[PDB]
Amino acid sequence: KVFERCELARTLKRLGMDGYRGISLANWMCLAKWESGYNTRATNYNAGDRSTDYGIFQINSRYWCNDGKTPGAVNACHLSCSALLQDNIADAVACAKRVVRDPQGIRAWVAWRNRCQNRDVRQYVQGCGV
Ligand SMILES: [Cl-]
Ligand SMILES: [Cl-]
Ligand SMILES: [Cl-]
Repeated sequence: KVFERCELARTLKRLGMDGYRGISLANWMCLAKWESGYNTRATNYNAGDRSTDYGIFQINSRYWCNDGKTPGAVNACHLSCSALLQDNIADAVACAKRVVRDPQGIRAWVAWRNRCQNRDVRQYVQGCGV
């Protein structure tokens, strides 16, 4: 599914993302916007390294989920990458929380550094009741 902005914001808040390991909801919104356009079914193959990015946060198969087809990969979220292509984003959120338990935190996603870091991101949550 493709979430509407405010629907997603409330969805993430219910799932405990607001301020998780220091990360405001608006930072998670900005991440989702630029990774996927709020689209849970998005996949992107990285021909360079044979990995794939899955779902609303575009979580990578090399480290985070298992797709069977990525050489040398591990699965720190202990999920099938399929779980990151559900309309229900609970598993994706659990996996995003796992990512940011690692030292880089949200810096793990380059798109965040590019499109969100050091920016005014207040617009993402404006009006949403969150
Ligand atoms: Cl911030
Ligand atoms: Cl699974
Ligand atoms: Cl679903």
